[PDB]
Amino acid sequence: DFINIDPLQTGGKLTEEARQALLEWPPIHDFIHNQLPKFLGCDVARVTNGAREAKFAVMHSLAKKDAWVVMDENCHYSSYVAAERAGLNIALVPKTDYPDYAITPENFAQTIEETKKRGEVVLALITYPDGNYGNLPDVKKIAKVCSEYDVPLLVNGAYAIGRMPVSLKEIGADFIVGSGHKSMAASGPIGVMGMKEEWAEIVLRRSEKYKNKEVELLGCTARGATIITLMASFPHVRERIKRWDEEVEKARRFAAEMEKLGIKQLGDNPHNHDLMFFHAEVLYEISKKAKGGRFFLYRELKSRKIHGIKPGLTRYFKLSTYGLSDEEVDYVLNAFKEIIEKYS
Amino acid sequence: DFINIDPLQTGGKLTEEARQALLEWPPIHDFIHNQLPKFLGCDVARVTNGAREAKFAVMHSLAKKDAWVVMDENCHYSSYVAAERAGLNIALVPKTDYPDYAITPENFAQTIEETKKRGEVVLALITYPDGNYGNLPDVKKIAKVCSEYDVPLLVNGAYAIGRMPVSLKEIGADFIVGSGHKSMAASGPIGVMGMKEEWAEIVLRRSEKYKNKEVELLGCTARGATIITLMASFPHVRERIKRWDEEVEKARRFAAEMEKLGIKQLGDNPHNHDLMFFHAEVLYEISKKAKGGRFFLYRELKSRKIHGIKPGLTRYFKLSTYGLSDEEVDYVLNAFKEIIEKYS
Ligand SMILES: *Cc1c(COP(=O)(O)O)cnc(C)c1O
Ligand SMILES: *Cc1c(COP(=O)(O)O)cnc(C)c1O
Repeated sequence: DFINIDPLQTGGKLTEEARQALLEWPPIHDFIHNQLPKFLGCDVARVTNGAREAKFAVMHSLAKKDAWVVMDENCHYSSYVAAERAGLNIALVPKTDYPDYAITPENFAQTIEETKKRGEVVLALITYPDGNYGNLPDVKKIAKVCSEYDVPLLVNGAYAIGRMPVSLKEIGADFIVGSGHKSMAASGPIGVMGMKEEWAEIVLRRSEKYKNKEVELLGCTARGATIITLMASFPHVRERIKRWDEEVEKARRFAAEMEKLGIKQLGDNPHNHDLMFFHAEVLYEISKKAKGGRFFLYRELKSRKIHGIKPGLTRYFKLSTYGLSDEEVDYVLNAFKEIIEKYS
Repeated sequence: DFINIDPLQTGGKLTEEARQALLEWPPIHDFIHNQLPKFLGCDVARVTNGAREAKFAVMHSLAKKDAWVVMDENCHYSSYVAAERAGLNIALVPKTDYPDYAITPENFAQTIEETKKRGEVVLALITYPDGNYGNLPDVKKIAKVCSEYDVPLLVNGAYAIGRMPVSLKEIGADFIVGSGHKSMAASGPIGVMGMKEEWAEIVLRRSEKYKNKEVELLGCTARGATIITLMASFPHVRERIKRWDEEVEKARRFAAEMEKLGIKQLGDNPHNHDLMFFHAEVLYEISKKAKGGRFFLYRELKSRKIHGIKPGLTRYFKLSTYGLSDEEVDYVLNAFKEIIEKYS
């Protein structure tokens, strides 16, 4: 019974219904042709083999010899690699400096403008929120920026869909991506892609031969424990997003608590996400004398029914407060206090 | 307790060890960096999000403005769609005519020659065996053809790896693909890709930024119930391939049995694969008077603990004899005999 705090898993905590559902192993059509689009607040929605898989879909789908794409400096690495695999020139829109590391809609506007000078920017993309500091840029404004520049906007909602309530039509962006195995409590490699219909005959184009298969996805009907789980949990996730406010509240408390404890949280302040990135000079000093040194932390927690931090990290690290019940939160806060006093 | 005969599943029958393995949910490095390459008899091997996923990998990875690719007329539809998604011109090498529908290394040679006249054939591909009739072309010879033409050969072993023993180095082709969820007793969307090392810095190229991630796969470490199952069953599959001879024997018997029964098996004769495609004019006639008509078959079998044939098909259909124990085979043969006499 390990209290998990790893970001990559608090949101992908597999549902009971989906757990059982995997044992015995459908409205698939109903799902992706009704439920799903409604949930992402958008016209067309499809299920892909993961977010990065969808992110590439549209990139490959709109790329152009010597074209460009603008993505925030906090872009997940798959957003960047999948740009490369599309052969796109990539321009990063710079982040604020410590402790903000924020993606301002203004820098975006410039980046987008500076780039265009260099060529055609076939696409724009913001990681909302970035998996780094848990920062939630101002898409509503950014999406405005992109629209008054005629450069499609893809939102990497990998860390928002399945957690916080979101709607493509709300935001005003053109595309939207989600990851079922980290935010939607699903399993295996699976993802969700949403778009304005206008971009269907573009991305969702069919083969010449097999008029029924969609080329950009390889005519995949992706049946497998993947969707199975995703669907099974979906009802849960539907209701889940309602408590977002308590989740941000909680993560906020745990945050300032750490504050008093001598370790700081950078980025959004107040923060707006269970995923927070901390600076703990103290734990770094200790690590210089501490038992295992660089690993004294992992050691200390792995011995307190706690795990979720890349073992070896003491100075900087990130963590989620998502599933964590107030008591589990407190327990974790206390856990820190202890390890602090322990070493001098 | 349904005796399954569907091709898409006899080989993907999930293993016990892998079944349990999914419950509780590693030498991953050991697997893909030792076991796997050894098993496919090749230098480099990687695990992808499915065969079609790998098939595209190399296609995208070697494509070229206005380039070409030659694939057998029996090519699975994903081999064709994934060619389209790479933007490749596609040239099909014609199959023999009823009842052979065979891919002769000679037509290949011509197709490859005829095409080159039209441009550069960056790649060649044979489905070994095709998922249509279960035909096993003469790759050893075809692979020779391609080599004396300097056109890389990708083998779509979707239906051979995990069933029959195979070795890239044996065949002499450049690439090799397999599907874990239909031949390797795995789950979800997963696949295996194998190649001569010379094609690594090509396909397995890393991003500029993330020097550790491989661009052609999106730096995916594809951890998930996918690999988990695949690995868990692998030991089993390793030994499985040894009985191939009894499998072809069995499927051969069941075949000629159907022969006496008035329904014929086209393609390889003797056939060389548990997957066989049959012609049953008789069942077609019956369907014209029979109870449910076009569905009288599905009806008749769904009522005899048997399923695995696209309901509606009576005139033509395909089936696997893979998992089926002699008695299950016999039972199925008898089942047919019965439904035959039943209707006049
Ligand atoms: C994990 C992650 C992804 C990739 O998710 P997949 O479904 O495995 O491709 C993309 N973006 C962010 C911000 C992530 O954290
Ligand atoms: C099913 C099949 C494929 C596709 O397998 P995936 O792993 O789902 O992409 C490819 N080739 C053949 C011959 C098949 O039968």
